[PDB]
Amino acid sequence: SAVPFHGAHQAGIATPVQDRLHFAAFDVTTEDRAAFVALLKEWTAAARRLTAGHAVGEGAYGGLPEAPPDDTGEALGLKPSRLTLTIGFGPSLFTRFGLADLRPEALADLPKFPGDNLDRARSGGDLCVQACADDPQVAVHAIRNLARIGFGKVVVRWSQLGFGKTSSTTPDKQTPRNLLGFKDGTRNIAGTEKDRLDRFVWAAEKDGTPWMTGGSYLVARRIRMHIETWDRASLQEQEDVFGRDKGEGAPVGKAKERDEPFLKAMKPDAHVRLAHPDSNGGATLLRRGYSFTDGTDGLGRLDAGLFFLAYQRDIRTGFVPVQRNLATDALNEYIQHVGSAVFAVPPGVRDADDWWGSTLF
Amino acid sequence: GSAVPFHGAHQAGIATPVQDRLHFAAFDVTTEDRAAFVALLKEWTAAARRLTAGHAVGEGAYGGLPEAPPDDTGEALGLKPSRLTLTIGFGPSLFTRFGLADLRPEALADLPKFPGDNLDRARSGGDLCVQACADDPQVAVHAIRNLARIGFGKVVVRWSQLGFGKTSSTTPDKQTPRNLLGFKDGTRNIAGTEKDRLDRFVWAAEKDGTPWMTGGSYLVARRIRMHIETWDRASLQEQEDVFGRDKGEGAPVGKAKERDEPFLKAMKPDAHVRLAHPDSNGGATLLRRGYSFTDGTDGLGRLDAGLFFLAYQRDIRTGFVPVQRNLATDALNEYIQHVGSAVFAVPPGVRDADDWWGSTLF
Ligand code: HEM
Ligand code: HEM
Repeated sequence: SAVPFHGAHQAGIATPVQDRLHFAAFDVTTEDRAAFVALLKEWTAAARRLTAGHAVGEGAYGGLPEAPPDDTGEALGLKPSRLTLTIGFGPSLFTRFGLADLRPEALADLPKFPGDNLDRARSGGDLCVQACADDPQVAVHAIRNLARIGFGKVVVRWSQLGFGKTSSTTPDKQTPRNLLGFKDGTRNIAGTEKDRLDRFVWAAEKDGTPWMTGGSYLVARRIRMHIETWDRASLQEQEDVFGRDKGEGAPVGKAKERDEPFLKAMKPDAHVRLAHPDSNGGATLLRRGYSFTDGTDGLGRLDAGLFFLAYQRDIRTGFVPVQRNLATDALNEYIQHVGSAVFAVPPGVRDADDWWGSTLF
Repeated sequence: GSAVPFHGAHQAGIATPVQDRLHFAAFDVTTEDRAAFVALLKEWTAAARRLTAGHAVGEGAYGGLPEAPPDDTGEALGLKPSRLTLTIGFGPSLFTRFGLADLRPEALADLPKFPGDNLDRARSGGDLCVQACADDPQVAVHAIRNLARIGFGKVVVRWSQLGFGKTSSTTPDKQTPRNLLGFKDGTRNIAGTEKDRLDRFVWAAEKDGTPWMTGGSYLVARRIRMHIETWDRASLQEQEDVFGRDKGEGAPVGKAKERDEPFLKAMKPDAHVRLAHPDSNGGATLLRRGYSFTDGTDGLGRLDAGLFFLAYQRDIRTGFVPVQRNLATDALNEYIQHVGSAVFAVPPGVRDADDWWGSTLF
């Protein structure tokens, strides 16, 4: 029902995946370091209440009738719904407040990749809040109120709602399906593998940027799916594209979805074969992404796809090589990357006196 | 997780309890072949029967011929029905085709212009529509997708709207939801158990002049943007004055409980509840069934939010049009703008497994 906000790490990374996502990048409008630190503290105070299901500040009502409510109200009477709020700091943030020399090496800018069609308006950002919850309105309310609290000091650059499973109907003993119709998540790092998070996800002190020990690095890609094209392809084309069958999700020739894959049995350009760590010198990702359907465009097509999110200990040893190994992926015929951003995710709020980003400021 | 029954005198999705998610879709028809269209109509009903029960359309999502695309796009596999309802309606522009002109109901009136109106003609109008409501958005999407797929070449999607969470209620025994302005929305609506009020204000009758519309209803849909920036810098008193109810409990001004009957003369002359209330409109009553939406940023540093407003009524001329006309002086106007519109006739329900959608019109 509620995920502990405080911790060595921020919640929302290795904690159970919630049903809905509301992702927002902000740009910073102030040049004042003090102003900004002030805001980070206020934001942390508000996260504490939100994640515990209380209104922000003095509340949503019952105040001076001649002042606007501290909290906008639309969450009154809902449960915290496993709300987690994770903040990240984008590369452009380190050009302000004189932090240029504190940018971590691992927060590397992404190359341009074959096929990229990055929309600048839906790319980048000085910082980000990932808001995950089982109730979409709880998620929206958090983002809405944080934007409200930071107004005049930050603005929302771009926004993405996503959804995964519906927990009030689907078993946790069950893998969700992406909008292409294949199980998605079968081979991933799971929050239970302290060993794999420590090795593959968390930033380590001896990695090079001490303020980031306990943090992680986030890569975000808005990936539109060409659905009407995909739906016209034969069942065998689709299975051929991934290296797994559609119904059970098993690696070709195997019979259970969770049978270890035999990579030589898959077509050389199969998605699973190209993404697999054995084809990538061990590179392994924690994927934590959501499907989106934003509507339909001016030509009658479903504007839908996968808001892809990956956490890793180092962007250079995680996303960049795997993404690069996808240059010839058969999936490329059916997807286009149209947004992208990277963020360093600072370590957690240790206690009630800690604040977001304290290790950096 | 239950399934909602698909057959009945009336289509589901109207008086049915309001499900969490919405995916609305307006279609324009791209065939002139009446037989082409009726065959579409019979194929859609058949899919809809499978979809509302939790099954795949046609031969299923996998296991068919390898060389052939699956009948069902597959992303609902292993998911429950989720109380999915599929509701279809016919826009006024449809009767220009197939020689249907004389069958247009009088009650499917075009809406006049309203002050403040600012209607994007792209996200407006429509030959027909499918309203898909479900508690799982994947389920809702999968239905519209597979429906559009089956109709490729006979209909195309003109526009759609996703509703990420409800702001209506047809079940006054469960908690009322709040809209994006923070107030409860749905308190004094029509409930699915008030059979008397449903006949009086929602279902079309044989005597109403168009017989094939018997047992159906008429749908108005308005896309209404909210100036949340403006609203969020208004005082609590200003906000509460605009509606006439308080924000926390939702009670009429001066009363104590959300469901106490509003005493309209204590409300400001231009308070929303006072103007919308049927006693101020000669008894005009609506069935509200709308959803909240947010469609990213606005590119000006703020969230783009609003309400996708849907109302079912026995006759548009005595439902939405008079109540909306009275809202011309509504204090809420300062914070909203209407930016899409469309009306549909929703026909009777599919009586049994040999019936089909529109069978009474064709
Ligand atoms: C629309 C875009 C994508 C779709 C539909 C998709 C789908 C899938 C599917 C069905 C699987 C097999 C089941 C599983 O998740 O383990 C998979 C695995 C995987 N994908 Fe993707 N993927 C997409 C994009 C990406 C991107 C952009 C990357 C990396 C930059 C990526 C990396 C991986 C990895 C590492 C695996 C695990 C393979 C293994 O170790 O067995 N995917 N993906
Ligand atoms: C963003 C747009 C709107 C918002 C936020 C809004 C909000 C509200 C609220 C808070 C209530 C009070 C509780 C309830 O009975 O549900 C209400 C009632 C009502 N509203 Fe609206 N409304 C909007 C637009 C409209 C429109 C366009 C119409 C009709 C054209 C309308 C008609 C009504 C009616 C008939 C009632 C019931 C009055 C009664 O019998 O007490 N509203 N609305």
